[PDB]
Order: sequence, then structure tokens, then C-alpha cells
Amino acid sequence: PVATNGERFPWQELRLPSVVIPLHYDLFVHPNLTSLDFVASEKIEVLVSNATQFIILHSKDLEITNATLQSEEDSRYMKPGKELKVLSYPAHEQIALLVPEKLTPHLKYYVAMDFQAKLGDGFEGFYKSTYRTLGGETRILAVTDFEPTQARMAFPCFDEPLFKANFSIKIRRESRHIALSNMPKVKTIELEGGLLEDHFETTVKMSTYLVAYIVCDFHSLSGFTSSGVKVSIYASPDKRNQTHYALQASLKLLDFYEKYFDIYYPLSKLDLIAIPDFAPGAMENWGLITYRETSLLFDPKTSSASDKLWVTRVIAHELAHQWFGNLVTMEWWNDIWLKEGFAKYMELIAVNATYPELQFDDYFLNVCFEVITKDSLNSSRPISKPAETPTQIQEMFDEVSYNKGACILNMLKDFLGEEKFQKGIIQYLKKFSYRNAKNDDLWSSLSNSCGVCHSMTSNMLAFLGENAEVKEMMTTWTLQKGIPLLVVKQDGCSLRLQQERFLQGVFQEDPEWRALQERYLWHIPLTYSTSSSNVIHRHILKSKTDTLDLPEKTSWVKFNVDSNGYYIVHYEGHGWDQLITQLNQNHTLLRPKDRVGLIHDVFQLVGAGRLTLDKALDMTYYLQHETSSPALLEGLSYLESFYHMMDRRNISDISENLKRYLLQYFKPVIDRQSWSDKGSVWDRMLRSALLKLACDLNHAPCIQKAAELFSQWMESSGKLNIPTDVLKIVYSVGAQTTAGWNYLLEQYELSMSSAEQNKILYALSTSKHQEKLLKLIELGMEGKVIKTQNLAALLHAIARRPKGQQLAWDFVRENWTHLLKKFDLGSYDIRMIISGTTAHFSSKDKLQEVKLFFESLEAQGSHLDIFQTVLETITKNIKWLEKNLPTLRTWLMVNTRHH
Ligand SMILES: COC(=O)[C@H](Cc1ccc(O)cc1)NC(=O)c1ccc(N)c(NC(=O)[C@@H](N)CCCNC(=N)N)c1
Ligand SMILES: *[C@@H]1O[C@H](CO)[C@@H](O[C@@H]2O[C@H](CO)[C@@H](O)[C@H](O)[C@H]2NC(C)=O)[C@H](O)[C@H]1NC(C)=O
Ligand SMILES: *[C@@H]1O[C@H](CO)[C@@H](O[C@@H]2O[C@H](CO)[C@@H](O)[C@H](O)[C@H]2NC(C)=O)[C@H](O)[C@H]1NC(C)=O
Ligand SMILES: *[C@@H]1O[C@H](CO)[C@@H](O)[C@H](O)[C@H]1NC(C)=O
Ligand SMILES: *[C@@H]1O[C@H](CO)[C@@H](O)[C@H](O)[C@H]1NC(C)=O
Ligand SMILES: *[C@@H]1O[C@H](CO)[C@@H](O)[C@H](O)[C@H]1NC(C)=O
Ligand SMILES: *[C@@H]1O[C@H](CO)[C@@H](O)[C@H](O)[C@H]1NC(C)=O
Ligand SMILES: *[C@@H]1O[C@H](CO)[C@@H](O)[C@H](O)[C@H]1NC(C)=O
Ligand SMILES: *[C@@H]1O[C@H](CO)[C@@H](O)[C@H](O)[C@H]1NC(C)=O
Ligand SMILES: [Zn+2]
Repeated sequence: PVATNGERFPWQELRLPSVVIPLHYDLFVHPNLTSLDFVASEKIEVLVSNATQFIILHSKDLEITNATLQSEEDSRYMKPGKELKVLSYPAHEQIALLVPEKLTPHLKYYVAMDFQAKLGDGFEGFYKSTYRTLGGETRILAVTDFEPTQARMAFPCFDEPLFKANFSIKIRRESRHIALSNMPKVKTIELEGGLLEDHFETTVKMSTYLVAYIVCDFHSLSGFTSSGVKVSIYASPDKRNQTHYALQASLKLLDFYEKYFDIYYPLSKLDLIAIPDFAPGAMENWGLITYRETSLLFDPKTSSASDKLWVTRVIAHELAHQWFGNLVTMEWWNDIWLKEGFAKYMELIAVNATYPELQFDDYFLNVCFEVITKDSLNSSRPISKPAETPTQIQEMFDEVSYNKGACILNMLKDFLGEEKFQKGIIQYLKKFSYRNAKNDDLWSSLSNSCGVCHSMTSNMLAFLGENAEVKEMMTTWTLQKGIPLLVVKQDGCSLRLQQERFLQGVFQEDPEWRALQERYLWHIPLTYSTSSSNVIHRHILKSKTDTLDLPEKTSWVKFNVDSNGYYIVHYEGHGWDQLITQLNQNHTLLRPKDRVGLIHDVFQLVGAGRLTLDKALDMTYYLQHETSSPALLEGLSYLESFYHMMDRRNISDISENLKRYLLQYFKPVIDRQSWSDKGSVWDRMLRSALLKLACDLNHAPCIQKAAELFSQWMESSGKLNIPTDVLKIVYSVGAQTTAGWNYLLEQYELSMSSAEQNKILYALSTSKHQEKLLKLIELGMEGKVIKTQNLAALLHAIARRPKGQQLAWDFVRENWTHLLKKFDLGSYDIRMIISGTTAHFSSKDKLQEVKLFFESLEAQGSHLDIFQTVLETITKNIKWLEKNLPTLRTWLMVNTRHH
């Protein structure tokens, strides 16, 4: 089990021996931003338990040049000797430190190494980033990104979340630079040559993936919380203005989270720094949180209502991690959702609490719908499943871990109620502070929520029974893949309930469907309301089938009130008809989230072949009266979806009819829109949606409006200004001339708004010229004018639209090698590049090609779950078209007639 020039490597597991156990690291790093590298060294106070000949820990791409043990309890290693022999098994990113004489139980020793390496050159470990100044200058910073397994690319350690420890960090630097790390700075000291050296307050107990340090020359804005925590928003100097909103919201939000969890944030300061080159959206390192400029920065003149909602959200996400993830940490990456689902969920609670005007409560169903898409394919996974290779650990970062997790926690809250939930949370956070937990601990804590507690009455047995229930439930949502379908049959006053595993591109008669129905069973906290009583009823379906006896007995029944539950409902008989009828005469007699869920569920059942397209399309008629935007837009998103799908083949008869129905219907609401930023958030959102829809449908009035604004813009040389909500429409419209497009690219290079840049680069990719599009990709790869962290989204933008899906696929296939040199296999970048270029395919031809490309990609050694997922998805598409394309042709053709 062995290499690196001979000799046995003592340990043979991917995991680390749990014999050694570190407690404290003294970490000294000295990076040079001219030579672009670092020398550095460390001192790890370990505590041996079992006695041992060897000590094992992680390292990767670090050159180790000195190694010593040293102890204060075990005399044989009294100061300062002795030297250790260094054994390096790379294929498990491990090293072995060879001790001269077996170590002694219950004695603390001290492992010391000097190591060096070059500054990294992509998104992980300790890497180089650059930024442009308003002057046109290029500057360099050096930043860490360790999650999940790249701490070890920076300093050797016990690089698994369970080994928490205290960290002590010194950084040496010039004086053009400052130096940030997790904790605040205790001491700066002047050195002989002239260099400075920073000393940071030893951290609390914490995991390696959270360790951080930066050497830049940024500016900040600071402020203090209630509890007297110092918050600072760092950014490169010319963008300090754009840090205001982040300061405001982070403040309100840390205030909130302290209250809600009833735990103070422990560190004295909290920094939020906007890194120019940054792969994920943000990384939540304790006290030093990193962000993509677009996750943090904000500027009234160019970023939009939606942008503000995004920034709020990400800031809400990262702070929640400080408790959910940083304070309490998952025991191992199998339960990453413990961190990531709670943080996603706590987005909703906190932003609603602190910023209800952002109206973010309405938006959160999208979070849940989005997962159902993948969770309804066979290739899905359970929320919590095993993982080992770093590439698998990187794969756990996906809608299941995030959205689905958040979603069932939203289910569970509706069950137990806010006050109970909050209690259970607060307990979990307290009982596990400064250490770790696993799936089961959360349930136990959340189930055993709070007389009874804590110092023998009736209904006190119901509590410990109801508790065991609540735990028994959630176990099934975390270890079972997919989402359940609840079928409801109305029979006078008898409602019968069937439970099924919702599949898609798989029909109830199809040969495969019945094997895929396996042992799947859920405890589904059902809810419902009736046309006769808006009073909400609740019942736990713990089995394959069951029956409820309705009082009054009335027109329709509505299961999943407001969609708080992770299930889809079907209506056999006349339910779907009753409901669409009710939807058509007094839709107001149906709750808005019930509407948003019906429109969702309806179209999702055409997917399963448990309804035909013409029912769905016949529901959308009521949209002309529909006034709640969440519902108007969900509906509108389906027809728009269709159109784009048609357009992607030549299906011009269907597309042109879709276009016509879209402009004809909805013409009233399309026409009330201002080319302004006025109104609510959902008001502003609705505006951009329609105006975009219109401008994509060549509705020549709105193309003229846009092309005017663009012109006024380009002639005034930036002086004349375009409202944010309309900014992307206008830019894309202008981008059709080689003149506008030329101007736009040039304006991209000079902009200081990361959000304007975003909007421009979208506009640039709505060019019809093959030549244009390709250049973008090239520039993207090169990574000087357009940062490579934007490559994936870019390809996806391009591939998305007719003139580009070919070019995209072509490029990805022909460049797989180069792409990998830029991103981990591995990365969300590669995942999004693969599926963004293939998953919209809907032809047997394209499916053929994709199956090959992935086939190829296995041996050479490359396996990613996303391969099968894509396949299943293109399949669903083919099967969708063939099983409903004619119905769409017909429904539309029927519509041109009456009336
Ligand atoms: C461009 O990345 C995105 O926009 C992300 C990526 C992602 C997409 C789908 C998904 O299911 C999970 C993650 N999408 C999200 O919904 C998201 C929004 C805000 C965040 N702060 C985050 N990330 C976090 O809190 C961190 N734990 C990130 C891991 C750090 N990575 C690293 N060290 N290599 C994610
Ligand atoms: C990084 O290395 C550079 C060498 O390129 C150091 O800069 C030199 O510093 C010495 C004394 O501080 C000067 O006499 C040289 O003239 C400098 N060279 C240049 C090109 O400016 C720099 O100090 C190092 N920084 C760190 C943090 O180690
Ligand atoms: C390592 O971290 C812990 C915190 O995780 C440090 O502090 C102890 O933490 C508890 C828990 O909050 C506090 O109540 C104690 O007051 C802390 N100890 C003391 C002595 O005050 C611990 O001190 C850290 N170790 C080092 C060497 O700094
Ligand atoms: C040493 O660790 C083993 C497991 O690795 C454990 O079973 C044993 O109890 C420990 N030794 C002693 C003497 O306790
Ligand atoms: C920020 O913008 C305001 C005008 O809105 C201006 O007065 C101020 O000087 C700007 N600050 C920086 C650092 O650009
Ligand atoms: C949003 O906040 C309001 C009060 O601000 C509260 O009544 C409501 O329950 C919250 N919604 C959610 C989904 O938490
Ligand atoms: C569905 O998934 C299971 C396990 O993930 C697998 O064994 C089976 O082959 C899959 N079914 C199809 C049709 O691919
Ligand atoms: C039905 O719709 C009408 C539309 O004018 C509305 O006035 C009425 O309030 C609705 N029904 C009920 C019971 O409120
Ligand atoms: C289909 O569209 C392509 C371009 O996408 C065009 O060149 C071709 O002529 C069209 N074919 C038919 C039969 O309409
Ligand atoms: Zn997160």
C-alpha cells in the first residue's frame, strides 16, 4: 500500500488514524506576492492515546523540509530533538511522520515542520488573485480557500472536520499590504529588514476547512452590532462605496441570529471580504468570510432589486454558517446537509425577519421546486449518503444537500410550529457548540424539544411518544432518495390516499415503473383545506394507503396547503377539474401559495403521464386575472419554457404560435409596465420578466424602447442612465449590432460594477454571430479580460439559445483536457459546464452523442454522478416531446380559433 521511492507507508486508509488527535496549531506563514510563493512552518500540540510508532496526517503539493518531535511530559523528546523521517503517500494526499521510539498514551507532544510551495493558480488552497483598479492598474492578493479538503495544500494537518483545534496564526508582509485572518489582530511588530509581522488572537476550537488568511491591500467599512461585534466589509479600494448595503444587512442580520439562536457570536470581529477571483459564491470561514463581488457588493446605479435580494441572501447564508457549520460542525462530509440545508433554510427565516420588504418569503418555493426537478429522476441521491474521495466530497455540494435539506426543514417547522422548532434548534446549537454532530443528533435534539423539562402527568407519555414519532419521520426523508407522490381520490365524503415515489419520464404502466417503486415509503405530514372550510386539517400518512372521512362533503379538496410539504398531490376523478374550475371563477377562493403549487404540480404531472398537457394549458387561462406575481410568473415560466424548447429545434409553427398566444394574452399586463425602477421588489421583478419576455418575442414596440435607451446610453458616453430593472434587456438589444456588441465588450473591460459586468456579459452572449460568441468563450478561457470564474455560466448562457448550443457542445467536447487544467473534476464549475451544455438536448441524436462523450470520459479516470443525471434528463425531454408535442400543437391551434 506504498510508494514515493520504496518503504512501507504505515497507514493504509483514506481516513486518518484517530490515535493522534491535535489540539493546537501554531501557524506561521510568510508569502511573497512578487515571487508569488510562500515559505512557512508550524507547531502542532498533539495528544496521543493508543501508543504508536508513526504519526499520520494530510499534506498535498507542499514541500516539507524539516520535521521534529518535542515534548514537555515525555522526557525522551525534551527540547529540542528529535528529527522525524518523512513518508509521503500522495495518492491519498497523506504523509507519515516516523517517530524514533513509540509514543506514550495520555501525553501531549509537539510536531514541527517547515514547508514551502508556490502560490496556487486556481481557486483553491493558498492562491493568487488579481483585480483591476479604476486607474487601470492590475494588483495581486493572496487568499485561502480550504473547503472541503484543500487546507492540506497550505500547511500539513489533520484535515478532517472532526479534529477540531485551536489555531494561532502569524503572517509576514510588506506594508503595501494588510493581512487578515480568522481572529482579530493582537500585535504588529517591525522586523530588521523592514518587513512587518502580524499576530492574531488564538482561535476557538474549530475545523481546518474553516482556517483563513489573506494578504491584500483592500479598504473597509466598519460598524458594530448590539452585542458589540465589529463587522467590516473589505473590498479593493475603488469599490469601498459599494460596501454599504453589505454592512447594513450583515449588522441587522448578525443581531437577528444572536437573538434567534440565543447564542452570541463568540469572536470579537466579523470580516466580509469581496475577493475578485472566487469560485464558490462565498466561503464561510469563521471571522473571515469570502465572497464573489456579486455576492456582496452592491451599487444603486447598476445592480438591481434582484441583485439586492441575492446579496442579502448570501450574507444571510454565510452568517448562519457561523452557528450552523462553524460552531456546530458535521462529524463528516456524509452529513454536509447539516451545515448546508440549515444555512439555506435559515436564509428564509432571517431575511424575512430583517428584510420583509424584500418579499423573499414568496420566492422560497422556487428553492423547493428546483430540487424536485432532479429529485424526480432515478439518478437522485438521498440527502445524506456516504462519501470518501475528495471528488465525492465535492459532489455532496448540490441541490439535495442545500435546497432539499432546507425544504424538509421547512416542512418540519410547519409540523412542530415555529416556537417549538426554534427551541429545538437552540438546544441543538448549545449541546454541540465547539464540537461535532451527525444526522441522528439533530433529530434527537429537534424531536426532544421544549413542567416536563427538566426537573409524571398524563399527556406526558404522548410527548415522549410524539417525540419518537417526529424522529421516526425525518429518518425517512434523509435516507430515501426522491420525493413522494400523494394521490387523492374524492368519493362523496370519503377521501382515499395512496403513496407513491414520484418519477418522471416513467409512467405507471411502463415496464420499469414497478421495480423503481421498491420499498419507498414516507411519513408525510399531510395537510388540507376544503371549499367549505378554510380551516386547516392535518394528518400523518405513515403507510402505503389510507382513508379520511370528510365533514360537510363539498366541491373540491386542496392538499398541501401553501406547499409547505415536500410532496406532490394528484387528483383522480374530478378534483383537477373542480380545482381548475374554482381557479377560473373565483381564484381568490384559493390561497396564493396553493395557486403557485397547483400550477407547479399540474405541469409536473404531465411529466409523469398522470394528466395531459391540455389540462395544464387550460389552467393557464385564469392567468389573465391572476394578480399575485409569484403565481403569474410560475405559470408564465412554463409557456416561456415551452417556446424556448420549441425554438431549440426548428419547430417554428409551434414556436410562432406560442409567441403569438404570449403577446396576445398578457398584452394588458405586458403593456402596463414602465421602463423604470419604481415599485415593490416583486413589482420590479415582474417588470423585468415581462419586458424581457416581450423583447425576446420581438414585440417591436419594446424592442424599440430598448434600442432607444441603448442609443441614448452609447452617445452620452455613459451619462444617460438606464434603470436597473431593464438594464439587461436594453444591453442585450443593443448587442445585436456589431457596433453595440463592440461597445458593450469594451464597456465591460472598464466597468467597476461586478453586477453591471454580469449583465453585460449576458447581453454579449445573446449575439447571433458564431464569431462573437466564440470570442467570448476564448476570452473566457484566457482569463484576463473575462475572469475564468465566469466561464461556466458563460458557456451555459451561450448553449442556452439556438445560435449557440451547437458551438458550446462542440467547444466543451473538443476542450475537455484544457478545461480540467482550470477546474477540479470535481468542481461546481465542471458540473455546471457539463450539464449547462447538454441537459437541454431533447433529441435521440444528441442523446447518442452525449452517451459517447461521457463513455469516453470514463477511462480516462473520471466518474461524476452528473453524467447519468444529464442522460436521464435528456431522456425525460425526448419522452416529453414525443408524449405531448402534438397536444401542444393542437391546444395552440384550437386557441387561434375560439377566440
Ligand atoms: C457559484 O456557486 C454558487 O452560486 C453556489 C454553488 C452551489 C450551487 C448549488 C448547490 O446545490 C450548492 C452550491 N450556489 C448556492 O446556492 C450557494 C449560495 C451561497 C453560498 N454562500 C453558497 N456556498 C457556501 O455556503 C459554502 N459552503 C460553499 C462551498 C465553498 N467552496 C470551496 N471552498 N471550494 C452556495
Ligand atoms: C518579497 O521579495 C521581494 C524581492 O523581489 C522583496 O523586495 C525587496 O526587499 C528588499 C528589502 O526589503 C529591497 O532591498 C529590495 O530592493 C526589494 N526588491 C524589490 C524588487 O522591491 C520583498 O521585501 C519581499 N516581501 C516579503 C513579504 O517577503
Ligand atoms: C481553545 O478554544 C476554546 C474555545 O473553544 C478556548 O476557551 C475555553 O472555551 C470555553 C468554552 O466557551 C470557555 O468557557 C473557557 O473560558 C475557555 N477557557 C479558558 C481557560 O478561558 C480555549 O482556551 C482555547 N485554547 C487555547 C490554548 O487558547
Ligand atoms: C487502543 O485503541 C484501541 C482501538 O484502536 C482500543 O480498543 C484500546 O482500548 C486502546 N488501548 C488501551 C490499552 O486502552
Ligand atoms: C461615493 O459616491 C458618492 C456620491 O453618491 C460620492 O460623494 C463619494 O465621493 C463616493 N465615494 C467614493 C470612495 O467613490
Ligand atoms: C415572516 O415574518 C413575519 C413577521 O415579520 C412572520 O409573522 C411570519 O411567520 C414570517 N414568515 C416565515 C415563513 O417565517
Ligand atoms: C435506478 O437506480 C438504481 C440505484 O441507484 C439502479 O440500480 C438502477 O439501474 C436505476 N434504474 C435505471 C433504469 O437506470
Ligand atoms: C368572488 O369574486 C368577487 C369578484 O368581484 C369578489 O367580490 C368576492 O368577494 C369573491 N367571493 C367571496 C366569497 O369573497
Ligand atoms: C432548420 O433550421 C436550420 C438552422 O437552424 C436551417 O438552416 C434549415 O434550413 C432549417 N430546415 C428546415 C427544414 O426548416
Ligand atoms: Zn453554505
